[PDB]
Amino acid sequence: KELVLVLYDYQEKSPRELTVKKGDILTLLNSTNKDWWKIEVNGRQGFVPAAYLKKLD
Repeated sequence: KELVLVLYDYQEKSPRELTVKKGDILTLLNSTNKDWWKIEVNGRQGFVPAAYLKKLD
């Protein structure tokens, strides 16, 4: 799976969003929307704004 780094803490604001912490490593599920990426971590799947994320590497 493609690894993604979380740059900054993100707090979920809607039911399909994931709360993530700076430094977390997530798996990328879908990046076809440039603004909101679907990611997976700890058996959960959801969305985080792409501005908080960087593909490794």
